[PDB]
Amino acid sequence: IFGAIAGFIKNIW
Repeated sequence: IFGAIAGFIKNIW
């Protein structure tokens, strides 16, 4: 599960 960081970082920002 590597990418949810950019998914939540982009979804949040």
